[PDB]
Amino acid sequence: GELDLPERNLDRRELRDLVNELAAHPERWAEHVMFPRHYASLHRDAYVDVWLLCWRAEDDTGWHDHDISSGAVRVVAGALKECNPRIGGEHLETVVSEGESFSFGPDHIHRLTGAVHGSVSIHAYSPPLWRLGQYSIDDSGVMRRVSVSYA
Amino acid sequence: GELDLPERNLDRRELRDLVNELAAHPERWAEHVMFRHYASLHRDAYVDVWLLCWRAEDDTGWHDHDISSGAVRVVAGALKECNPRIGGEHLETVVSEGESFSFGPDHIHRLTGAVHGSVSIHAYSPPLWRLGQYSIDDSGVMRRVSVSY
Ligand SMILES: [Fe+3]
Ligand SMILES: [Fe+3]
Ligand SMILES: [Mg+2]
Repeated sequence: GELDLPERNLDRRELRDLVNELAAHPERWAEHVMFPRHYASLHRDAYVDVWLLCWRAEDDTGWHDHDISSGAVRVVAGALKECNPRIGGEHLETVVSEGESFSFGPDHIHRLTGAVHGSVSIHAYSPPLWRLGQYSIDDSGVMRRVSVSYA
Repeated sequence: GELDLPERNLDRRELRDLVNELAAHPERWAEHVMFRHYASLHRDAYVDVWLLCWRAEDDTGWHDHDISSGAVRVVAGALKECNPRIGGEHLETVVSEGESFSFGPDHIHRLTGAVHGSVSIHAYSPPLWRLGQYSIDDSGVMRRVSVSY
């Protein structure tokens, strides 16, 4: 079935424990490994959403926030680049490789890209990722944020 | 006070029309000028309309309006509207008395540098239930705090 999680929101630390423990339980996700993006929902209810992501080298989230959702990421196989925006334009880039995880609160703005072909990652959000902010730049250079429904 | 409007969220052109219409009807807002101090002119399921009196120190900070379109009419004085540019050389526009502007729901801006005693009318649709307020670390990494209002 779906995952058997608490009936409440999880904080950042709890979300990071969740994605790491799921990674140690391939019975919960191996079936859903599928390469195109391709994402597969492992769990979606009123408190938490969990997705399994299978990456191609070209895949790119764009710059986004998660509105009011905290989140965590565990890389199961391969490696991703987590990028954080800086107003100067010299953005911070970190490689996250197999075995590693990180979490963030709801104020986070980031971009995931640069994956090794075939990478696999588990992403959890609490409260659920029902809204995402997608940033874009005009030819002027002026930045905008489009709020998108993900429910 | 109730406003004769379509029973639906309004677009940015409709909101600009609204703020300019209200600016032409001082009988509706003149009583509420007070020196941002703010007075609600009308709030319902579809729109929020505010009168704002500015001091020279007032500053919204950088923010978005989540899913709300908006419009501003400067009734007296002047405001600076600024729009952020990657690179740090932000676009700045002085909006003087008599002038108005509107924007869709993707806008990021900051209002500040008001002549002392400026008066403006602001309308949002859908209502401004949530705002995103941007901040930096001393590292320089930008964050967005979602504020319920
Ligand atoms: Fe994300
Ligand atoms: Fe605003
Ligand atoms: Mg165990």
